[PDB]
Amino acid sequence: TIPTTQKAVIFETNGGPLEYKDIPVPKPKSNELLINVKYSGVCHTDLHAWKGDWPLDNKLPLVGGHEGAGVVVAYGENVTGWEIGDYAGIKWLNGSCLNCEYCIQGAESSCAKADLSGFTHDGSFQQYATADATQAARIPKEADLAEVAPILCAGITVYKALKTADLRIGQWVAISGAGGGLGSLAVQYAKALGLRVLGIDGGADKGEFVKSLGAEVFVDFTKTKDVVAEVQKLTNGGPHGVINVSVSPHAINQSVQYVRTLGKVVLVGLPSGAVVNSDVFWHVLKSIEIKGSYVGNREDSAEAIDLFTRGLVKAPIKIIGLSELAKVYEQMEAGAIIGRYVVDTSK
Amino acid sequence: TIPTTQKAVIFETNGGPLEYKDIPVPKPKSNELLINVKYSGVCHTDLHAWKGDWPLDNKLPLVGGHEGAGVVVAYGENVTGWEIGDYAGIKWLNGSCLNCEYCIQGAESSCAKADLSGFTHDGSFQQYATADATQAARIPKEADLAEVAPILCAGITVYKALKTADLRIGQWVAISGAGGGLGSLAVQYAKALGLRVLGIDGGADKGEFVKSLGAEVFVDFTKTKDVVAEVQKLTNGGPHGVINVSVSPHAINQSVQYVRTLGKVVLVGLPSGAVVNSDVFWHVLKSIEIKGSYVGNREDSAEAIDLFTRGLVKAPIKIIGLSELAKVYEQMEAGAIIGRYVVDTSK
Ligand SMILES: [Zn+2]
Ligand SMILES: [Zn+2]
Ligand SMILES: [Zn+2]
Ligand SMILES: [Zn+2]
Repeated sequence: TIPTTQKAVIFETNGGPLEYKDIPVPKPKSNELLINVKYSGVCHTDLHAWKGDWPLDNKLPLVGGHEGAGVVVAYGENVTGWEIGDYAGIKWLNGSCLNCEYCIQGAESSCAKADLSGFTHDGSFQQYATADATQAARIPKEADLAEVAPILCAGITVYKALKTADLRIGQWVAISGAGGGLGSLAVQYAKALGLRVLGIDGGADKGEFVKSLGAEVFVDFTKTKDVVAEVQKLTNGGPHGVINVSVSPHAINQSVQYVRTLGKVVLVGLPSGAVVNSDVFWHVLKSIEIKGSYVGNREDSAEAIDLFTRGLVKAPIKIIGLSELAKVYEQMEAGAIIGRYVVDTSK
Repeated sequence: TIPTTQKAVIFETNGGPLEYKDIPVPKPKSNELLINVKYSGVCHTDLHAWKGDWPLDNKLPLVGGHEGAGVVVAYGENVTGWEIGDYAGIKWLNGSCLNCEYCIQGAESSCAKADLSGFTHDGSFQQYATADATQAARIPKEADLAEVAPILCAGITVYKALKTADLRIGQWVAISGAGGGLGSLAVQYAKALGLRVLGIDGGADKGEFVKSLGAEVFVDFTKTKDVVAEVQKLTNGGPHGVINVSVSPHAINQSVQYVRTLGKVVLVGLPSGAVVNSDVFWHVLKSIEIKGSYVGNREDSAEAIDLFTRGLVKAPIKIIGLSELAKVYEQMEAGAIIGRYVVDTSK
């Protein structure tokens, strides 16, 4: 039973009004699922999609959203491997060509023809959204759709970042911003990979939280004068890897200094105007690697989701109504960091 | 301008008559290219498909062939990244499911639902053949379609085998069966990878040939009493890798004995009843690795074809007509001391 009209939050111009209104229910193309999106996560990527900040061309008008968890209600005639009622996730990468220099290496998100949910393609901020059946995330029936929604972006992203760090079991990883939502996920995934976790954040409250997630050590930058030296001493020479969850330029540039000889510094996320600086003498002498980590591919997606469904990662959410989504945008625009919001599309 | 009827060599039963006749032109599914096959290589795999020798279930009736080079004349509604007039190669792996553990890790040829050209799916021994667009090889416009056709099987295969050997530049690779068609290609690819090549085959004619391709050493098993000892002596302890292009059981078992400490013994091809025997004491003491090397993935394919297009590997061909293809089968069915055939589909 598929309606012809649905609620959605849509804008017709970049920076324009975020209108909660009725729009038609899309009909899936031959390769696409039609998903009844039950819940959708939100993050700053949606802010920048709406603002048009990025040098990537977005669609107009546009339904935003790239963290949708829902139920397959239909699919095109050429879709295979899917059954009506299956749980599906609509992610940042909606689709790619599957046969280019980047797709054949498992870097589908780098495809020149990538379709991006909530950027080039109407995303998860509606009740019914289309998504290519090959790229859509398989969600087990045992998974809470609301709880899994943020894993589709933050969870896969930090998991992929840790794989990019390419660390051995028992090695040290420093997580910058370890007490935030993204960083807290990163701590848990790092524990699942057998890593010793050093968390960096501000405040004893964040410190206690990070410790409760399995971090071996916490460095409070509101109390530690020389974070670089402290991180180097606590790991007996520096962490073998670092995940720069915090996009503060100060924290990133410190990560280049405290990483161990032969270590991996991983950059995550899409900040504006952030520049990492590295002294070439020390970069060479220590054979450091500064690696960008973008979005997980289908293999990464399945692994990260599986760790979540096994209960090894927890991402507490605050459920609000889709009709209220505009407020979140405003908040993201007006700074003021806030917890993890999940919109219910029936409200 | 696409006909509805075409010429093809087709059989209705395993070992049945190989009929050159008219059959319908296929219609591409939504995921497929329709390729006007200009040329097709031929090899013993087609013999085994026709005979039904392999314990893999083949389709009946069947157009054979898995080494096709042609021009895209159409494509299904979901195909992107391809344009009419592009040169395309039809290979052993025609298509895969895209949603199993093997497809998502880049091992599509292990897909349980793999479609195999000229085995489960009508292949390149026709004028118009369909191929899944995700698996089709892009052939540069600078490449001669007839000459590139055998690279699509033999070339990619031996290149993948050398990658499987995982050798360092300057190391020794022994190529067992170096004077045949497959082995001669392996010699050339090994030289392009900067390896020192020791060729093993039978007869001074093959020895001259192997030397002319740049092999540093040739061992003639018709005139060498102790092949193992000779190969070890000539490489000062054994080759770092060996490619068993010959599917001789005795030669494979010799390669286990003469390979260097820490060396890689690579198995290639799909023989019947060939069993490698390895003494466990020596396998452990020398930490040898016996590795199977199957079909190249799309990265291997692009690299092998590029080396051909740059002129670094040559596979001389004899061009005959598709109408004559039955004779080749007969020769392959009988003993055969014959070159590399490429059928022209217009004759
Ligand atoms: Zn997000
Ligand atoms: Zn692509
Ligand atoms: Zn072949
Ligand atoms: Zn598969």
